Amino acid sequence: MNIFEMLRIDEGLRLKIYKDTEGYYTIGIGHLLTKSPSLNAAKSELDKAIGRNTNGVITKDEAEKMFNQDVDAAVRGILRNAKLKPVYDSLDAVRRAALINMVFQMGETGVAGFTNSLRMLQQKRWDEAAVNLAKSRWYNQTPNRAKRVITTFRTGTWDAYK
Ligand SMILES: [Cl-]
Ligand SMILES: [Cl-]
Repeated sequence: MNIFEMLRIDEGLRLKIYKDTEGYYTIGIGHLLTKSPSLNAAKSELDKAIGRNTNGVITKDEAEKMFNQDVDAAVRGILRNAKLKPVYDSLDAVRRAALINMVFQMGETGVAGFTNSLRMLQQKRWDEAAVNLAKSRWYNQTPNRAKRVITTFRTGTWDAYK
């Protein structure tokens, strides 16, 4: 299992614009297009992302390609963030993937906001962190996924995704 697979499981794959769980326009593999209510705006950002007139629909290859950039961007965002970097550096390979997932779903900023959990992860207090991470809107709104990510930090294994 790896980061790609993991996220592919949490996000799914859709080749037509759709609304995510927060109601925002997305496409592909969790690729957010815009927070705006406007479908045109969405279609517009999509074309600009893809580099052609898509009329709201893309191919598998195109999705995958965006997915790859988005993963890369997430890592890169982590490495550039003063609060994240150190946590990430302290972690083993599996758990890193867990931090990437959260950043891909919520943004670097959102994540950097879980101060207390981060500290805990840095200290390798698995159970404690898992409990703190659950007291969050994130967990309340997308509980199944949050559960998968949290178990992963808790156990250091891929069991939640097997
Ligand atoms: Cl883009
Ligand atoms: Cl969920």
